[PDB]
Amino acid sequence: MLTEDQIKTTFADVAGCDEAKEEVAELVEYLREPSRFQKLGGKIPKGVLMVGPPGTGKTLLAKAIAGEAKVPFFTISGASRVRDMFEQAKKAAPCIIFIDQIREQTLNQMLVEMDGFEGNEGIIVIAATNRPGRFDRQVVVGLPDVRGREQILKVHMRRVPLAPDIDAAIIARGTPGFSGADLANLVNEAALFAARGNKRVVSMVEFEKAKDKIMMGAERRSMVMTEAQKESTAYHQAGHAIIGRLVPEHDPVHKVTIIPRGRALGVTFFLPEGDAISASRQKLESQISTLYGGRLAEEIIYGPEHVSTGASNDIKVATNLARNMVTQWGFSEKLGPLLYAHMSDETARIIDQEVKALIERNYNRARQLLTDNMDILHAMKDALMKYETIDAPQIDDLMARRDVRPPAGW
Amino acid sequence: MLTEDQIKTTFADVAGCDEAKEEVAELVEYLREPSRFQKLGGKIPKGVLMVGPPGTGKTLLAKAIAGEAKVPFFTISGASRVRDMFEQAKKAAPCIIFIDQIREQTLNQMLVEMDGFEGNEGIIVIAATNRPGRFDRQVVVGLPDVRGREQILKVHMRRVPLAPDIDAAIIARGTPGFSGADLANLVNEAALFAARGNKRVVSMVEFEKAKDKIMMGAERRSMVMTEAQKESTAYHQAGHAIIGRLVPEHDPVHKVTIIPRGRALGVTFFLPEGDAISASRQKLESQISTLYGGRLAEEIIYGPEHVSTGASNDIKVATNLARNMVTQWGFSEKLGPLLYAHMSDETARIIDQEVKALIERNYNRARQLLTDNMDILHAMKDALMKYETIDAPQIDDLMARRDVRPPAGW
Amino acid sequence: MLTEDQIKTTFADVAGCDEAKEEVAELVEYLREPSRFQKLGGKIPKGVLMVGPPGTGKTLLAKAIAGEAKVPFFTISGASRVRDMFEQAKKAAPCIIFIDQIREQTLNQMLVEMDGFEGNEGIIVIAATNRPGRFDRQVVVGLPDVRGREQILKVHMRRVPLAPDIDAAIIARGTPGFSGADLANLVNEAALFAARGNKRVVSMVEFEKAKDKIMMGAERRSMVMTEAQKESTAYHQAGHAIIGRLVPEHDPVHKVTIIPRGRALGVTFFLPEGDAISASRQKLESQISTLYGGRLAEEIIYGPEHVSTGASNDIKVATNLARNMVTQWGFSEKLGPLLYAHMSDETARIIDQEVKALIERNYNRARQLLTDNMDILHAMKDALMKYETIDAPQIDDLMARRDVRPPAGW
Amino acid sequence: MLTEDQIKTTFADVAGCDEAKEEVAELVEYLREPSRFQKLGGKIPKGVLMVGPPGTGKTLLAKAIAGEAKVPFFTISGASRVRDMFEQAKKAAPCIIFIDQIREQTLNQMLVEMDGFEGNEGIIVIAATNRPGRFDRQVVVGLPDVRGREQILKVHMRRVPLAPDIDAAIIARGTPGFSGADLANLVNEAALFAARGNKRVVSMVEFEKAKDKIMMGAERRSMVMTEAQKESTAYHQAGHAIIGRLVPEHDPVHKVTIIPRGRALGVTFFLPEGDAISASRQKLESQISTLYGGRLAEEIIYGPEHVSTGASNDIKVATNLARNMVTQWGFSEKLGPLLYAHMSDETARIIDQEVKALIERNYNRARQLLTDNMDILHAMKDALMKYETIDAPQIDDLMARRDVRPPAGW
Ligand SMILES: Nc1ncnc2c1ncn2[C@@H]1O[C@H](COP(=O)(O)OP(=O)(O)NP(=O)(O)O)[C@@H](O)[C@H]1O
Ligand SMILES: Nc1ncnc2c1ncn2[C@@H]1O[C@H](COP(=O)(O)OP(=O)(O)NP(=O)(O)O)[C@@H](O)[C@H]1O
Ligand SMILES: Nc1ncnc2c1ncn2[C@@H]1O[C@H](COP(=O)(O)OP(=O)(O)NP(=O)(O)O)[C@@H](O)[C@H]1O
Ligand SMILES: Nc1ncnc2c1ncn2[C@@H]1O[C@H](COP(=O)(O)OP(=O)(O)NP(=O)(O)O)[C@@H](O)[C@H]1O
Ligand SMILES: [Mg+2]
Ligand SMILES: [Mg+2]
Ligand SMILES: [Mg+2]
Ligand SMILES: [Mg+2]
Ligand SMILES: [Zn+2]
Ligand SMILES: [Zn+2]
Ligand SMILES: [Zn+2]
Ligand SMILES: [Zn+2]
Repeated sequence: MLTEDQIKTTFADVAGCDEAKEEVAELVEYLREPSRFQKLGGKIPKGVLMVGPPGTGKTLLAKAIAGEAKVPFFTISGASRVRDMFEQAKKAAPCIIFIDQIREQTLNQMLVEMDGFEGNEGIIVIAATNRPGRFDRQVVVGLPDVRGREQILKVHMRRVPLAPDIDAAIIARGTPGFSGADLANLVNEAALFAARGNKRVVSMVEFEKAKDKIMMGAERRSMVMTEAQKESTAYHQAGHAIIGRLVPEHDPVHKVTIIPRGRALGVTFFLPEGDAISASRQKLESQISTLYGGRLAEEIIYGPEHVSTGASNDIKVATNLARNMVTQWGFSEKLGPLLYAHMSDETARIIDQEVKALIERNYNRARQLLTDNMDILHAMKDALMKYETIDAPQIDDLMARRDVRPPAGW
Repeated sequence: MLTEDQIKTTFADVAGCDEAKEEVAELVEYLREPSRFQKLGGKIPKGVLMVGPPGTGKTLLAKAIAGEAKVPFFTISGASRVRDMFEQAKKAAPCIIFIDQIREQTLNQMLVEMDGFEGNEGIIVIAATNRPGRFDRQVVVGLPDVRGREQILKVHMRRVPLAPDIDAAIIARGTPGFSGADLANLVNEAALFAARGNKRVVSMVEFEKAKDKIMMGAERRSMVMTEAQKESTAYHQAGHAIIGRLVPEHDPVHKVTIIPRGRALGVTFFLPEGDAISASRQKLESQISTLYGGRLAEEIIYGPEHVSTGASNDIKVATNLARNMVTQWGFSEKLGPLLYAHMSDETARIIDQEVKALIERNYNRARQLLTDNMDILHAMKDALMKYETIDAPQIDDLMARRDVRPPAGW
Repeated sequence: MLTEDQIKTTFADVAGCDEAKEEVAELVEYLREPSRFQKLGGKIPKGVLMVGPPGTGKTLLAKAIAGEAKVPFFTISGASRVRDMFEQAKKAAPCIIFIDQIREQTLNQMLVEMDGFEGNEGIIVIAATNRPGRFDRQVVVGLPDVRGREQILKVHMRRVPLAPDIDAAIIARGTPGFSGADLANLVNEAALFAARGNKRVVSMVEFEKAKDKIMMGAERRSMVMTEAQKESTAYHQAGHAIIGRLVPEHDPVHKVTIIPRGRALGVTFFLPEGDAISASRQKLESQISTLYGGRLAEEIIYGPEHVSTGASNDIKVATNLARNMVTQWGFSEKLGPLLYAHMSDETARIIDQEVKALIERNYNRARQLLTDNMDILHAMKDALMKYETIDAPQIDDLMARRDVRPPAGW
Repeated sequence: MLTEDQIKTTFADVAGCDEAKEEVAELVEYLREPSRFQKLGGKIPKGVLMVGPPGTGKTLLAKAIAGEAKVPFFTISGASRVRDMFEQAKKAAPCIIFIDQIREQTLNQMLVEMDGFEGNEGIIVIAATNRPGRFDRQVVVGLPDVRGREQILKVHMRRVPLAPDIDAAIIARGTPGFSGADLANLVNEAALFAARGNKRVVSMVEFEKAKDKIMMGAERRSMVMTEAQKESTAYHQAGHAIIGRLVPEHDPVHKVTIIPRGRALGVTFFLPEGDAISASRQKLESQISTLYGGRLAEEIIYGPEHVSTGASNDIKVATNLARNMVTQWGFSEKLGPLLYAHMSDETARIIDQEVKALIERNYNRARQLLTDNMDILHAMKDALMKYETIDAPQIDDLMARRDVRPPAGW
């Protein structure tokens, strides 16, 4: 299943993954001109394995390779019968074979062909899926860094007009772990979204709209909630916010919103402001106090008899983070640095008492902060209603004990 | 499988799911008039996934809109032999392909040739079942909300006479989670049920009968219960009704019955009365209290050793609900807000003492309530025995301590 | 299925495996001059199984021996239709058959009848895969030793020039457990690496580069990390280092790195310095202290709060190693020499107490070293950030408290 | 399936297995001369399956069956076509059948029909595998007892020459459970082994070599071990030998060696000195003691912190042997004669106390024995280093505190 082509994918079109690009260009240089290797180039690399995560160009270096070198054929893909592949891939074979449908005589057969019946054409296997000599060099095609996000976003950005306010880095930042595909969609749906309202110029506003519709369910506004339900979910979806600021070393607050998306009643967003190299104990502790903040915000205002089963998911991740700290990253003085993840019955008790002590300490801190800053909570409950959504400039105005400015737009 | 029809029924047929309706009418307008590539990147959306629960219009929309643009095709289907037949879709298309026979390279493997041979029709592989680029848009098709229940009900309600007193919403609330087929054939069975007695005009009187039949089971009077057995159930199903009222923040009572249907001697119905997102501590404690109404009625009236295995299913639900509160949804002072749903034996016993304390507190509140209002219980036993069924207005008469009007009908 | 030929390459090819070499020259001698066995040995050695580890010369021996005795065909290999094929290979044959596609008791009476038909051919089923009379004689093909590693390295190093300063043995001990194949690769990639920069011929300077590239990841340099971040990961690696030279009986240090090579920001290499024959109590405890020494550097420099979660994989290695001592090899005075690998709940508590005592003693000792040698840590932190890599000679310079000389090259 | 030979191998080569051989010779005589039915033996055994362990002649009594009676037929060895079989078996062919090829009453049905329809051939199905009428008999083909080892050895020992001082029984005891194939090729490899050095006649000196190459890996002298490593093993293998003698009722020591063979640096051999019928408490305690000889030799000689993980495999067998005695075989005063191999936690504690006490008592005895005889340990350390191997006479020389003579040979 191989086809002769004239125009196909090159290398300069792909972005990011510079190391993978480097190994690709080495293979491309090699594919012809073997005489350059007077140092015994020595069995042109046989077998290339990409163990990268699925979805980020795991097979785009294959397309790039097939187009590259002016070798006019592609992957050979697109049981037993491989030997017919060995037979056909001897004459006029455009320098590779790529085999992704995910019994290893391929090594002996390929060696025999490349030694006897192949005039240094260097047809070798390169494969992608998710011992030395059969898979010698394995090249990782990984998820882009934020720098890479900027590049790819600019690359697909060619096709449209731009309104002045576009800042590619922020849009890149908000997509942690989005592949090339996900960015491609972000742009595409920006275009579609702008068309829906028939807007000539496309700016960052609909851009954020598209990002949101991607990660979370698209806005589902037709649902009705009573007057009081709108009010309660406004406190709980604040409180998350007023704590995100006062606790130390946290990702800053980007958005606080109230209209339901998918299965969620309200959302508070965060922006990593970098890539996750590692975490401090301090910031890990701060996360907990931000998480439970909503339930406390709901209890102080309403009474402990009316606190609702809305904090279920907020509770779960909190308890999951808590026990990881004690169990498998050190972080507890009594037990000491060890890995407890068959133990005794006494040990199973000390682990629990430590977990409870941690959550209790931060829960008290979270309770203390809200009581002192009561004016903000009422001030922020109000604006959350008058306008349905709050951006970053507005939140800072609240947190400074000042007047709220109207949101961007409206 | 291609089926050629010129014209079909309009888009008034689908009701509810307005968000899905929107995210689909964009596709509908796109299918033709692709000249709107003035955003200059508007490449066709992708295979669209409808990932709702089975049973709620997952495929209904097809006929409403496939009439639009007069596409002479349908769902294409209605172990990879397709590929060629997949590439068949280049002439007289519906501007889609639909596949609900529900490995992963199939989409992008053929999409290039698709759009290359697609006449700007916006062909996609929209699919329904229970990495962007192979599937991008996942559109929820959810169960009709209590507002949407009215819309669907009035849609299928164009085919009959109507009695003056019919109210749609009351039937709406009675069917929580009923999908479209449920409502449609509820109307259908209303029609049939009226016809069986040869009553001229349908009405709510049998409408509720149809609901009750489908939801629970046909009422079986062919059973014989002795005289002394009709009396015992009469108390149990009261007591449920007496305590459902005096306890705080409960769904209100609709009707109370004695005729045996399915496997249960008596049923007490509650009306959710306005869909609620989530519940609160007070409501859950009210439910735990009300569930134990019957056993206490039996125990006081008949003695501590004539109680029976009738509260078997009432017990299980109660102890399940009480177990969820302390383990998952916070709601206990001693243990704290944490997910307990492994652990030490000391912790294992605290949870048991906690659930026991909870059940006991509400059980005693239940007994103290029923003891004081002794007369109501007897007064209500008499009515259930005279007329085998009591409606909502009658209960107000009993609870006010005045005489009972005869039921509507009779 | 067998391949006709005339001659093959000599016996200088296979290196090491001298015991296997002998127990193969037996078959080589036997296949010819069978009458030499006047001591009635001429009961042909039946199926010979090579039961070595995979990837280390399991099937390498083909060329030398198939050439010797001038046997002209290879293995036959290259659900039992075979038996006729077993009949087929009895005249003018490879002199034996080899079959690596790995009910089975079928071998004996079949090839016995054949050898009765064989004109003293002595054909056997010599088999490879990862009772007497069918698999009586098996010849192991083990992982190469250091004195063997060096020789294989010299053999494949017949095909290029070398720069004067190459010591084979250092590269030999650098590759523990890797086969002939991995050494083949090391040389091949050395050639390529030299070619890439257009260097005339290669010393060991890039030889180590090839080792690092294969055993670890390639130098993923393209990443950026802030200045304040490198300083965090450069106080850590120095701290596996200075604590690995003040403890007794440890493997010496070779390199320390700051440039990320995969999943790790830093690497500290140790040179095994001899093949592993088992171990000693002192050496195991010293390893335990070396591992935990990294995170103590962070704790002293930045304080107990800002101690990151990068010390994770260090914790696991230590807790398994410390657990294995008191559960499998004796090494605990309280419990005694025994194998605890059910068991009571009292016995489990003692085990955790012993594991914790071990790790506590070594943790405290690894702390007592850095506090006294604070001046080394700062100095080694500077160099690691000045030049990204430190060679062995400078580490000695630092550890002696004198001025640092620049690296080889630069 | 079909093969006729007028004359084949007899049964006098069956040496061994006298008892089953008799039950077979009964049948052999009966196959013809049925006229001895004057007690109605009219009932040839319908089916007897040799239920012995695989590997010991389970197919050699069938071959004897075909040979005997001068009856011209080979047995059928060599999903139901069996009806073919009981069809064909009527051509004046008596009792010449075997089935080890690979719907349940089939054997009895066809057998009855044919033997009723056959001319008194007395046909029976005999099978080999690992209610009378389908399998009436079961005959055991067991492993050769120490008497029978002599018979098989003398049978195969005709071919070679004999050296003067070869003793069969000593080789016999050396192979505790080798089935006839193992003895046969032990002789074979004796012949081969002599041939390599090309000696005139084969003494037992090489016979020990053949046994050692079979039982454990062949000598691997190619390994190089440092000087200080040869001294370490030299002590551990002694110590095993010193405590083996001074402790009561043990299998005596045969040979003690240092050159590595397999995965073990040293091996100490014992001779069972008779068949292992059943063992007693004194003997089992002797074993538990002797095993821990090596670790104590290391600990006294070098120090309490230069011990190693070499006693890893000595520990395990010890804790198994000690665990069986308390749990399965009585042999403990406190718990009593019961099978403990579920149960309360208190009981789990008692068993560990007991196992620990047992190991402790014998360990202390082992220490006290060795310290008193310190000179023997040194004197025996020297001999192992000088000559790599010590035989039986030398151990007596050491233990009497005299001068050592050199081994046979050298
Ligand atoms: N560096 C990149 N620049 C631009 N687009 C990219 C890049 N990497 C991946 N893509 C996208 O990937 C698509 C095709 O690559 P693809 O076959 O998906 O490999 P992949 O993305 O890793 N899929 P998968 O097999 O799950 O890993 C293109 O159409 C792009 O949208
Ligand atoms: N929103 C709706 N409005 C009107 N009728 C509906 C609606 N949803 C479902 N129906 C009825 O349900 C049927 C449509 O069948 P179908 O498309 O299978 O729904 P579905 O049950 O969600 N699909 P599935 O879950 O796989 O069985 C028709 O009889 C419709 O009258
Ligand atoms: N002793 C050796 N000397 C030289 N090259 C060797 C040696 N052992 C292995 N090789 C190389 O390794 C390959 C030998 O064939 P191969 O079938 O891989 O044995 P193997 O590596 O053990 N394979 P396997 O063990 O079945 O996984 C060839 O590429 C040889 O060049
Ligand atoms: N009593 C005996 N005297 C001599 N040789 C014997 C004797 N018993 C078995 N053998 C040898 O055993 C071999 C045949 O063994 P075999 O028929 O397989 O028994 P078996 O090994 O149990 N069959 P199986 O276990 O199913 O593989 C021949 O080489 C015989 O020489
Ligand atoms: Mg891909
Ligand atoms: Mg469906
Ligand atoms: Mg192999
Ligand atoms: Mg056999
Ligand atoms: Zn929340
Ligand atoms: Zn009830
Ligand atoms: Zn570390
Ligand atoms: Zn030992």
